[PDB]
Amino acid sequence: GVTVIPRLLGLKDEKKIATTVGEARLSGINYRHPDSALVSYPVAAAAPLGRLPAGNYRIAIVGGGAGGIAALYELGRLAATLPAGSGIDVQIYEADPDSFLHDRAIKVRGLKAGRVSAALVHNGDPASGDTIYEVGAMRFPEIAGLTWHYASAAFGDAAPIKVFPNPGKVPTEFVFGNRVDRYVGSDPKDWEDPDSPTLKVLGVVAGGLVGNPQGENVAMYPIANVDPAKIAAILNAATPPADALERIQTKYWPEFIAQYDGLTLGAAVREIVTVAFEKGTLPPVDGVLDVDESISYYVELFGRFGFGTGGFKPLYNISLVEMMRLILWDYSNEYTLPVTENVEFIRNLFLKAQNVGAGKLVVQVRQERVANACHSGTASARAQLLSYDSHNAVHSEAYDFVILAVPHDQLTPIVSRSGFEHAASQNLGDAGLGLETHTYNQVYPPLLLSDSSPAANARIVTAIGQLHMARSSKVFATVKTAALDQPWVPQWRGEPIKAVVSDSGLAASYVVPSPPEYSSLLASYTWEDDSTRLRTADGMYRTMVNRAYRYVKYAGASNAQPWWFYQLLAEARTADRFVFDWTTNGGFKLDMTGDHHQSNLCFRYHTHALAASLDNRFFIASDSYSHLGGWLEGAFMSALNAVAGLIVRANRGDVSALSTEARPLVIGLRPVVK
Amino acid sequence: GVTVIPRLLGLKDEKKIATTVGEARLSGINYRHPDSALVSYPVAAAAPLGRLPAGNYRIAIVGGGAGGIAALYELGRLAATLPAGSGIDVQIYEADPDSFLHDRPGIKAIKVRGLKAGRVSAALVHNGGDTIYEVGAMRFPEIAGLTWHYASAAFGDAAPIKVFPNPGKVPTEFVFGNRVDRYVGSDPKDWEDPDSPTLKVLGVVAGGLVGNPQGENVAMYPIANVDPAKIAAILNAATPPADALERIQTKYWPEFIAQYDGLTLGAAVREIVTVAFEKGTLPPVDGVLDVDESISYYVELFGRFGFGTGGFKPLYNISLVEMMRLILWDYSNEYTLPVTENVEFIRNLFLKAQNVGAGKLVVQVRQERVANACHSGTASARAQLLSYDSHNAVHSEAYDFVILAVPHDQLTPIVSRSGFEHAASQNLGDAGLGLETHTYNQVYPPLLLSDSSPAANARIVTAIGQLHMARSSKVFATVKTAALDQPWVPQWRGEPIKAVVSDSGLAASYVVPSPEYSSLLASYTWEDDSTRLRHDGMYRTMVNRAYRYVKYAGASNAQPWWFYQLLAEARTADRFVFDWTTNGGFKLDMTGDHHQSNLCFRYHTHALAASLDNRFFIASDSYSHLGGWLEGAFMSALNAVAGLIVRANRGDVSALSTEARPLVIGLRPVVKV
Ligand SMILES: Cc1cc2nc3c(=O)[nH]c(=O)nc-3n(C[C@H](O)[C@H](O)[C@H](O)COP(=O)(O)OP(=O)(O)OC[C@H]3O[C@@H](n4cnc5c(N)ncnc54)[C@H](O)[C@@H]3O)c2cc1C
Ligand SMILES: Cc1cc2nc3c(=O)[nH]c(=O)nc-3n(C[C@H](O)[C@H](O)[C@H](O)COP(=O)(O)OP(=O)(O)OC[C@H]3O[C@@H](n4cnc5c(N)ncnc54)[C@H](O)[C@@H]3O)c2cc1C
Repeated sequence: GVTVIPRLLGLKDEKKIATTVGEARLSGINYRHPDSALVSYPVAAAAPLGRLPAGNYRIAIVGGGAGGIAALYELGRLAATLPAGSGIDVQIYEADPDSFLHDRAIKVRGLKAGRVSAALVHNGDPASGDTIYEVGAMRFPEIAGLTWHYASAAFGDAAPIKVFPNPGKVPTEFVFGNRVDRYVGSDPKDWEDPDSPTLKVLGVVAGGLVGNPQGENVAMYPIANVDPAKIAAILNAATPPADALERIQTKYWPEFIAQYDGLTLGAAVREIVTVAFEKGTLPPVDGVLDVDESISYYVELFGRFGFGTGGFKPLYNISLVEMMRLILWDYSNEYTLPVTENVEFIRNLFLKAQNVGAGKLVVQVRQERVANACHSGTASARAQLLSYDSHNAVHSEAYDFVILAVPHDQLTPIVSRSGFEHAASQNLGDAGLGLETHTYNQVYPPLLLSDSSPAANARIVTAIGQLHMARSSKVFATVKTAALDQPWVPQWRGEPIKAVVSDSGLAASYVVPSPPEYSSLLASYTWEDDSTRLRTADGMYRTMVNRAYRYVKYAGASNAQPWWFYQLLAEARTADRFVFDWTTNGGFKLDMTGDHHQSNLCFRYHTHALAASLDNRFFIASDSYSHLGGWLEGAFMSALNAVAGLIVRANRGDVSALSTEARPLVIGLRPVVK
Repeated sequence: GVTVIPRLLGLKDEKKIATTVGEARLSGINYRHPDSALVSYPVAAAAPLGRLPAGNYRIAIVGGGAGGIAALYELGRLAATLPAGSGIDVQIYEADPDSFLHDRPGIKAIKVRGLKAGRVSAALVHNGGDTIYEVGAMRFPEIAGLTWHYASAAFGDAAPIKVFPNPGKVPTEFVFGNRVDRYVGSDPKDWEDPDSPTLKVLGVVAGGLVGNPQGENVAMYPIANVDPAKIAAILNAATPPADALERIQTKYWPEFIAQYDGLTLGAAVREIVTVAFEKGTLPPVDGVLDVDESISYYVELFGRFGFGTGGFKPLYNISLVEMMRLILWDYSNEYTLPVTENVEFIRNLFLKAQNVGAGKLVVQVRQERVANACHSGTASARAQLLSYDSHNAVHSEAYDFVILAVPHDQLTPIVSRSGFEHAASQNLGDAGLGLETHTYNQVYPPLLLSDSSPAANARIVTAIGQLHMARSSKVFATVKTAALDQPWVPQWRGEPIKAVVSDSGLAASYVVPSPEYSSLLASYTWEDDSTRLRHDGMYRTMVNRAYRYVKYAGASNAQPWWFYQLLAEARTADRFVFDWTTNGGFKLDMTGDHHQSNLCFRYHTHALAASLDNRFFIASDSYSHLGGWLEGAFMSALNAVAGLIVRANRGDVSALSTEARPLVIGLRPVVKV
């Protein structure tokens, strides 16, 4: 997802760096997000979420990504508490033929858990395996409590982790227009030019967006009349005051949303810069630029710099609300897991789910694509799924409960083609693909919010269908580690520059750890519009290298030469150059202005379980239905919601079936039903 | 581009429909855009833009799209005014092997389909001799004065034109969530349900964005404290007070930008709906939805409906300023040209350019890709272009002036890789592709705004590189025309329904004018709508989205949508997917983008600074305030040639015609003079 570190500190000499799963798990155990400010999800997840009545349940999970697998794990924790004679049967549907779930020696590489997967690229060298480049989930914030919670389930607290060397955490070169900086962190003493305008605009914009944890409030967009930095401290507290979290949940965060959800991040940056320029805090850029040109230069300069770990420019259209969520979720470091491939995290969680079930959870995998979900009739197994196998044969199955653990663009066709009210019958399936249909009687929509309002039912489906997928592309290569020591590679702070943030088209480029003779280079990580500007792997790689072929003037040398980084990219080994272009080939929800109302409806959907007679058997579980798209943390939160709702539904609306700690997952939100 | 028709009228019985090029040309001849409010570009273009000193000029145009070819035409008009012994030689670079420029334009009998003029082209689909589907420009607003001006040059005023049957102008089915409507236009008498909430939100949002031209002001975002409709009438007037135009240009429009360029269209819609809902001007959706769900339902309902010609939802991130430009450029109809393929417009303009040159313009075409531009050396011709031919051989050539007629993502590598100040020597070219470079000495950037401020030079380059390209995809099929008269195709206002606007994934679908067979634009999607189906085969995915149960008001049992069968029945051999992601975009400004696009729009004013001696101009819809319309490409071309004239006269604006002068001096200059 989007790395947002307001007050960037260099890694060198930074203290309190976590070295195990357990150490990271502790850092975010208390953090509560502002849309769910009554509950720490890691605390909710510390014990089984609640209790089910005695019975033999049949549940489906559609999707084997982080969402579906965390939901499975929570169902295992529940299963274990059932009495003798009782248990849960789960059918997990996963259409992806390369899913870890369908893997039947040596460990098979390159398996997927949805958007957690690595590309396996031939390198030539027979003494090594294939080169591995992670194309989805890569690194995990210290504050990601629920993620580290599940990592402990998967690997144990003792398992070692390594720090991720982001841009700005290590010596970095930044290039925007005519401006060049070399830097680490945000202390002027660690900038090659301590008087840099980049450092000046960083201070102004971080000050205006985040403000200060102590003393006077200096931020432009307060929450509860104070700086966001002060609110973040409350949300992260082990033991905040009576009613403080309630008031954030019901008053002050909704008031911030009401005021600022129609304001983009780029618009907010410009408002801050304009005030600082008028105040004289930001000086004219030089003796030539007019007022608007100066302000615009600073806005764009900030745009490419961000907070120092890569630019926010391509994210300028996101709502200030969405940016503010990330600002509140404050951290200094991200870490990698002790795995060869990150799919191992989700696979280990799947295996652990079965373990914690204590024999009361039985799982069966189906290599089938779900085409339709609906309710049929009013009896006990009223949740229907219509699916197709690898031979395109149709299958229909009925369940007590279903968790739809697929992101929004994949969920749409499953939930939107059965209308919005009761129907005497429907012939469902993929008729346009020429596939067999199946007739269902007394059909109700799957995402059933009302027995009397088709508009209510339409709202959830139309909301899902209009969420925004943020897109990104990555270009990977492998370079001799010694290349970083060529005489033409500059050094800063006693180290070769290994990270580059630039307006060249590459956006962000850096050496990535090996979870050595060779080093992995993320030659380009581009977001949104930056991912389509340049529109054989080596051929495509050369087009990117050609963008780096630019003359760069440095304050040192009187004659500009081709950028050194061009020469570094050209040192990349030829065999294992790899382009992950989303438009030829990974997207996650990131909210635009006005999108809160759609994403938050999804977030709260599981509260339908409070309405007993509605008897809706479908829950949703994905980072698409969270307020942290682009992070496993969001997928995991949504799965925790889904299973908390399922428990309440199983108990006919009785919230006392949830644990004391889990209860606010449902009752701490505005319900979606009367 | 984006069709924006606030007060949509059905085509049936509509009066004042233009029937020739000339009639359309006269309709939009006076309109002035708010960022150039002192000048009607068609009026400026009525005569040659100015005069050049005697000489034999060597000019390059990079790009043979609408921008480059309009620029060529204006250079022809200029050339004809030169004295005996004087002239203009133009080298036109066009890298596209499928360009009309490389297929013997005006020296061909067989009539080859599928040739391109940049983002104007049609796909040729073999059907069993072929089927043509426009994938770029094909319909022109009545108010597009400069477009119709050049259509006149290309075809004559007498050339016939045909009205384009947009969704909403003809009987249309609309589906959003649980809501279905069958309608034509905005008059509730032509709606199947005149009490539709869609009609209610239409009125409220069109009211709040556009307001009322005569009488009481009802808009939420005023310009000069009045409704935008009132400002539109001033900008379109034949002879409004000069001082009124000046105050729009210098005060009222800039103040609108200062206030609202940080507000997206979607945000503005929600503000309007929230106020109306709170006041009770919008009624309850039903007895169940709470206040925020109701407001949200209405915002999203409006999002899918737009003003009646397709949804604005996928454009909700655009700046309100950008939307407002389209609201001010008010019209009721768009028209098609008397062509088989729209490339014929640009080809005809190219041939006319040579004609109007009166023999004083000579034009040569290079099938070469330009990789770099710069100023270098000490000769009179200091504008350098570095290019590669089809054998990847490097070529360098110097010119007196250059017009860079390519959109912003294509311009970036040409202007951004040589730094931002004087350099002693540089090896320019595509070194990363393994191609040969060429050494230039005493090098200055091509887009030279300052001899002392690298920041000023960086601003124009960085601005170009951060413009937003709006994306779209189209899926076309051919159906038997008689299918449309069958019982299973619904009728409204005496006509089969031939247009559908929906949240199905297809977004907008309609019959397009080409008979036994009809062309169906099965799906036209913008921005996020163009990627929702990402996860003849692709055509089937779309038919599958249309396989959805639709409940209509009444006693009828819900059945699969009728439109499924129309799409299912399309001839197989003719289905065509034009998916931008596997296969043209245009500039559409986000919030804050004005400061970047307007710098590009004003760039040609550098010609006012005599000593600067910058020989490069830019010409594309990317450097206009009407991205996605030929009107914008043409406006930028007019800017480029006006600036070129001023530069060729060492800053002397009196070399421009009286009517063209404001093209340069009506804008805030980009240089100190
Ligand atoms: C490029 C990018 C960068 C990222 N960076 C980070 C990061 O820094 N840190 C971090 O923690 N996370 C990161 N992530 C975010 C993380 O990858 C996601 O939050 C998470 O993997 C999403 O899990 P999910 O269960 O919501 O959905 P998915 O991973 O999309 O899983 C959905 C599954 O359902 C299956 N499926 C879909 N439709 C059907 C159907 N109709 N029938 C049955 N099966 C179906 C799919 O095949 C898939 O396996 C990144 C992801 C991407 C896109
Ligand atoms: C999908 C879509 C819908 C549209 N709808 C309409 C409409 O409704 N009505 C209307 O009026 N207009 C419409 N247009 C808008 C119209 O197409 C454009 O405004 C116009 O065609 C753009 O012209 P241009 O000269 O700016 O650029 P382009 O058409 O992009 O031309 C640039 C030319 O330069 C060439 N070139 C690029 N790089 C180089 C290089 N380095 N070396 C040399 N040659 C190079 C290209 O090959 C190209 O031929 C539509 C376009 C598209 C995208």
